[PDB]
Amino acid sequence: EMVDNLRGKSGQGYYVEMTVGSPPQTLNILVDTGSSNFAVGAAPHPFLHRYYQRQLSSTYRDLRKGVYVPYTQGKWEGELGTDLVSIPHGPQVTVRANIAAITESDKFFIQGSNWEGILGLAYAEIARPDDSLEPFFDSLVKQTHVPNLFSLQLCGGSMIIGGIDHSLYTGSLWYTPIRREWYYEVIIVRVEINGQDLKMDCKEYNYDKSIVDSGTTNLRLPKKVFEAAVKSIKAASSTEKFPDGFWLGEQLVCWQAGTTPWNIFPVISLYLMGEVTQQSFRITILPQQYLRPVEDVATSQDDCYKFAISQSSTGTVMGAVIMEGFYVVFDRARKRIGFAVSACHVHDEFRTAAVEGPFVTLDMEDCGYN
Ligand SMILES: CCNc1cc(C(=O)N[C@@H](Cc2ccccc2)[C@H](O)CN[C@@H](C)C(=O)NC2CCCCC2)cc(N2CCCC2=O)c1
Repeated sequence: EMVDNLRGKSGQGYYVEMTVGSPPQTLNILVDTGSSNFAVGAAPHPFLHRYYQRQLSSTYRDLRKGVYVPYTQGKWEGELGTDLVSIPHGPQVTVRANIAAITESDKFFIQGSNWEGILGLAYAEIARPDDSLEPFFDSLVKQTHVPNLFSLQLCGGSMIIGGIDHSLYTGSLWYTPIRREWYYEVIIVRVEINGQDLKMDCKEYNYDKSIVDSGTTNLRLPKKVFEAAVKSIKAASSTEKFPDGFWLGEQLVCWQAGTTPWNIFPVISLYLMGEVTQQSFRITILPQQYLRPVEDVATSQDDCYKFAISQSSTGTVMGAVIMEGFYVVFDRARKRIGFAVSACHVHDEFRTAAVEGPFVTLDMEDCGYN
């Protein structure tokens, strides 16, 4: 009953239905493994179809403390409190959780996105104002008998809370360690573009951290890695030449409907640290993932795309574009993240997204930046 409980797209996020308060107020909440605050619109906003009304909830408790949260994209401020929370298409439980009532915001809410709030699924270490503000998932686990694990199949999609749904993936689940419990931090040991190694000291891939982040759209790479990757992707696709603006995400690329030349763009393989010394596995993604479709009836004689790999000065972010088509298990209990090919893997008649291993490195270097 938890299958297909997500709606949305990489560009504007994936969201799950929740209720807050007593009597229950229904809100759509973006699922974000890249933050740790649970927050809902709690005042009128041009892009909000609805919002949390604390005055109507008899179970609302004000903590008399304000909070401010900046993201890569957008920021908000609100008032902290607690209230009862349920998930209609998740486990049938009711938890009292911390909730930030958003009363001011800038470039956070998205026009026509259909969500009114955000569920930060990462660890307390990155919650605001500080790590004493217990995150929702921790409250869920402490107060119910729900196992300390969840999985995401982003396609719509599914969030399976408390376990793994085997009908959502094929083949093997490969696990990479959670290096530190704050973000879901992982380690990338190798990057290939069409099978060709970028030939970088592997610490560069994780400067200064690498995270798995359902709340970010793009694959975001450290500048040095980004430049190397774009150079290689340009070379692989050189049968066609695009404006610099495209590679910077400042411009769409369009082809006549149905003629997108997928085959001129390379596959990208990210090798993740395994659970055993010097072993790794790889996930391979196709251009169908990193060229993000931009829907617009005005342009619809064409199919148009944005380049969904971009630069970062705060480390690698494996965003929704990377997670799409994979079944990703956030196994908090065992401090590891699992990857498998999803029931909604994309692929065409020549190539397929994949998760495969084991691979061995002869290099003993630790790829962690710190
Ligand atoms: C889905 C919307 N698209 C979209 C969203 C973000 C973004 O900032 N998402 C946040 C959630 C969100 C979701 C929807 C709307 C706003 C924010 C995540 O929480 C980001 N996670 C890490 C990187 C972070 O900054 N965490 C903070 C650390 C400090 C304490 C609080 C958590 C970034 C891009 N970007 C920016 C450049 C390339 C890209 O894809 C596109």
